[PDB]
Amino acid sequence: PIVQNLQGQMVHQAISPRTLNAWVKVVEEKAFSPEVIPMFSALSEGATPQDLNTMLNTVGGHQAAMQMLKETINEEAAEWDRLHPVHAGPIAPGQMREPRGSDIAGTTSTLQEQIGWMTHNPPIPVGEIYKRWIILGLNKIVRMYSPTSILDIRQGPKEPFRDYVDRFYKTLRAEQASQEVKNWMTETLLVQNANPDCKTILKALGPGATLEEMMTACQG
Amino acid sequence: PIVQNLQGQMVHQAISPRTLNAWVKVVEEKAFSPEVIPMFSALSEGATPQDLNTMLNTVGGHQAAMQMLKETINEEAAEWDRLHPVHAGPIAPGQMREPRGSDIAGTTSTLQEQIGWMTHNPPIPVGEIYKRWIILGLNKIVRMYSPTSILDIRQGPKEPFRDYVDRFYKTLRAEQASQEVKNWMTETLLVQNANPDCKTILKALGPGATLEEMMTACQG
Amino acid sequence: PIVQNLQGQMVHQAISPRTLNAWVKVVEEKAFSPEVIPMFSALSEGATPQDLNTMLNTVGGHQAAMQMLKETINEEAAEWDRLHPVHAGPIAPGQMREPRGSDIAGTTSTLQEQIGWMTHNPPIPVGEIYKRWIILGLNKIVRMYSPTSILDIRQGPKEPFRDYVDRFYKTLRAEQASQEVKNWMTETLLVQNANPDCKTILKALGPGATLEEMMTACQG
Amino acid sequence: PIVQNLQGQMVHQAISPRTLNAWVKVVEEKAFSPEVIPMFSALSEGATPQDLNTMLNTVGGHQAAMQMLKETINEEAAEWDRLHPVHAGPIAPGQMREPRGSDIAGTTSTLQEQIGWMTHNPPIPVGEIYKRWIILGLNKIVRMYSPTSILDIRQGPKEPFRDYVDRFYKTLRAEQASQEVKNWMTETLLVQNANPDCKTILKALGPGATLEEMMTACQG
Amino acid sequence: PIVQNLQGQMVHQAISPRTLNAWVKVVEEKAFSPEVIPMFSALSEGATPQDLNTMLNTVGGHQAAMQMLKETINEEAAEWDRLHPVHAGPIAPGQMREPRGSDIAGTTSTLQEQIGWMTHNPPIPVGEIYKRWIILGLNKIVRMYSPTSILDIRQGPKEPFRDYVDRFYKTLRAEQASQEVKNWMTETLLVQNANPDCKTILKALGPGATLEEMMTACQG
Ligand SMILES: O=P(O)(O)O[C@H]1[C@H](OP(=O)(O)O)[C@@H](OP(=O)(O)O)[C@H](OP(=O)(O)O)[C@@H](OP(=O)(O)O)[C@H]1OP(=O)(O)O
Repeated sequence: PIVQNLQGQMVHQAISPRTLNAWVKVVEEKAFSPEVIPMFSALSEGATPQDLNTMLNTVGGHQAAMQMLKETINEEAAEWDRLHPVHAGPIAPGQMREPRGSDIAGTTSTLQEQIGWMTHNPPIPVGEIYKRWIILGLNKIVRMYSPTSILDIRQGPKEPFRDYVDRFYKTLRAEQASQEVKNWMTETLLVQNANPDCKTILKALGPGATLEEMMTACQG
Repeated sequence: PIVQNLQGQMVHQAISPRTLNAWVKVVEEKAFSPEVIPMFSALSEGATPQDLNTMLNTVGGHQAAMQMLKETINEEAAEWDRLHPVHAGPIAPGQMREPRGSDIAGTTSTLQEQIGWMTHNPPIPVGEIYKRWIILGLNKIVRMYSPTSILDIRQGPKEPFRDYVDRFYKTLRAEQASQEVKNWMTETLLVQNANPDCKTILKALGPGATLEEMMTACQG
Repeated sequence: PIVQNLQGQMVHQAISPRTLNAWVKVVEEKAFSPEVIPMFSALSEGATPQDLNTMLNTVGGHQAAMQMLKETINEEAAEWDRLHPVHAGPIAPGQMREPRGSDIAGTTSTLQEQIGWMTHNPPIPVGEIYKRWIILGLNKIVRMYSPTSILDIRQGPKEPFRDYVDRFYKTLRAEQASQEVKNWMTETLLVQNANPDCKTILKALGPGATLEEMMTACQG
Repeated sequence: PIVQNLQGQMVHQAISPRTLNAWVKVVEEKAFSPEVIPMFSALSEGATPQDLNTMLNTVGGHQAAMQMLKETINEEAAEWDRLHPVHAGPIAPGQMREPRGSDIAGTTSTLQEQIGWMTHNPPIPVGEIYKRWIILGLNKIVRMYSPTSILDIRQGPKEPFRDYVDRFYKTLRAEQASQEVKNWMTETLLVQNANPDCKTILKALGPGATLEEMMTACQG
Repeated sequence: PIVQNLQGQMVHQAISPRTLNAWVKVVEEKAFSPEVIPMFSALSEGATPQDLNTMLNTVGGHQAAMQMLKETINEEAAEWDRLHPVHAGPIAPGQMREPRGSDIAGTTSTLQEQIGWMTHNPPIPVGEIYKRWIILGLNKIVRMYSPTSILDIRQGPKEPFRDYVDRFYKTLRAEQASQEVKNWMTETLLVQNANPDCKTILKALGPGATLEEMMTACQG
């Protein structure tokens, strides 16, 4: 990827085989859990769009998600084209023209054009826009592979509350909603879907008590 | 992460995938035990807060611990905001203001801000403050993860004292207290809760005896 | 670890994850035995006391030996303080006084003090003294961890002498004693604790000889 | 003890019979409580070692503790001799040496020598050192006569908590541990060995509050 | 305490043995009566903080009261330190730094320093502040030691009015509340909790009857 040289300037480089192999194996091995979203951003920082496409195309199977993300990328490119008018006219060398809906995805842009965009002043974070589009695609993939919603989790009659709250938060991180709704649901559902002793302890503690005191007092 | 270059200035470096994989596997597989706390400082030396956040959020399972750590990070950010008042006025030329509560967590600051802060003169160890906050969170989560205290541990009559003193030290190191309190515990409770035969042998030997003669006294 | 640049100065560096991972794995899978003593000395060359204590604290399990070595380190630090002249008062500019008992253990002294001491003129081998203290602690630990003594081993009627002498030397190597008594005992009872047929064969060979002849005759 | 006189001169006061009678009666009434430590320091403040030794000799009964404190006073005299340079022979005019352990014990030093030491510039508070030795002796004696420890205090189901905490604080005051350890034990042991009803009341209230809030809720 | 000295500054004098004997006997006789509040002030007229500490440490029994008074002293000292300006930097002669929590408690300040504070210009009433703090502590401890509320006192048919009014007023003198609600209670409950005959007599007389008038009316 784009790696800074030893006490020098930024230079282009290819993706190391180890990183892409680790990415593809960790993607294919277990599942499309939400934890792939951070790890992806831990392996595709400062990378040109064509290398993103190369890393994307190496997935074994799960082509329905690939079609989903391709369609979302196409529609986002169309939205970008319609919102931002095309700047026509002569274009000076070194600072190329505005990228189009196909140039951002890198399907028509070449390596030299991407390097020029990266080194262009003012900076062009087209790779970052493609990365955030991939992030949205991964979010909707997690939505596709979500086993169930949050509105049906109920703690077992004798199940310890530790696993209950752990799986509740595991499902919560995969939910797609606003932050305020997430705060409201984590304040309400936790006390409304607990065992009688734990919920009586909760109501004795009253509102405004964080989960720390809740699950240190409900112990036993 | 952040590593100084040989015969050159410090330069930003991408995160090694092997380090992240080793961290996540060692966190997920063994336990939430104290020995992982030093290992963290081995794998987090000289890193931006974004690197620490990425390392933290890549763990699978145990999301209650992650929520607790996030809440403690938020409260420590509030503490930093209250101890250090928000300085208004224009930004000094080439001297960005001190990071805010949301800036140390990295949720509202771009990587360039931390890159500038690390190399700024005088240096700003905001990443070290975030690392210490994470260390405090790890300490409290490993405290709550300990299922048993040290005041109720008892030795069975039908097993050697080896594993009993082993688990006594496990519980002793899993609790956070003053060094003098730990010395008092390891001076009193190591002999006040042993098997009766070993207790009488050690009473005959008298106080002020090292652990080696204690274990070699009543072998078998 | 801190390393010297070729024809240059001495620059501090972090411990590579490979070394720590290998050390913890070999500690886990190769429960304390004499051959682990050299291994540590092969993985601690040019390492600061902070690195030594970090790799020491990463161990999992068998914390009784860890407390024993911590106590021996404390008592050796006290001996160093009481023997080596402790200087106080004014300190010459550009120089710092020798590390104290708490400084050699690394509990109080900061990493910068260790870096300055290592690069000082003349250099201070505080790290090597701490390493040799750890070596003595490991020696007494492996002495403690001896499954049995050395004068009680015998040879079964259906047991070939090969694994007999193998376990004999394995137990003998775990003995902390002078070399002369080791040679004296390895020349007399090694036959007295064997099977009668090869015993009488060796006795007919003559009192004392090179062990290659004594094993070739005992073959079959 | 020597008492300063207003608008006059520093004059030694003969030991009045009132103080001796009060001390002997307060010794004979209980003879075993931490209260001897303050009261003694109120009855012998600013007194020469001769007066301290006379008051020690006047009290009778329980000669085992008296012999123990006398032999420890002898060992303190020996350590005082050995820690400080033993002065001998002629002394410089207008100056006097630090009295030895035998001299400070009140056996080989007459009253006029004590008065001269007190009136010297700088003053020599040998009486204060002897008083501190006596205080340490009383502390270790009441340690030797403590009938019960602090980890075995169990409150009966019908036993009121007021007398329980009273005797608990009695034993804690009888304890000569560190101040921080005393704070830790007052924070933990008071609730670790409490009745289940008040234990649950305190758990609902929230650990970390004043003991007055504990007692106001543990009533009944 | 501090005795008046002519043609010179006042010099502190030790507490007389008879005064402390009277103090301890009046403590041991009742230990919870409100009449100890004046008796304490009559003995501590201008007493140094060291005398107050010694006389507070000479009371035997009910160590919970000592713990509560010590903790209230600590919190009041912290409040005094935080509210009163913290003197820092160059402390010129003629004044002194603010006594801290331990300094105002006399455990980290020599007696000569306290004497100089008492005779300072302007004088520092450290002893008076400690006296009022321990007076508040005594008030709250005697509130604790009062086991009966004021709304349940009733004059029984076989109970004479004299005993009823005497115990009512004696408990009122140990009650801590507003003066207006005190007046309301002493004008309502005294006629609401009497025998019916002189209840009707007092109702016929009307509110505003003195103790002598009501006691003569209820005679018979
Ligand atoms: O990090 P180091 O201890 O210096 O070892 C590195 C590391 O290999 P390992 O992670 O297996 O130790 C490199 O891999 P990356 O960290 O860059 O992913 C590898 O680079 P290659 O993957 O390109 O082989 C490099 O080898 P080289 O110096 O030949 O580039 C090798 O150094 P050593 O070969 O000296 O152990």
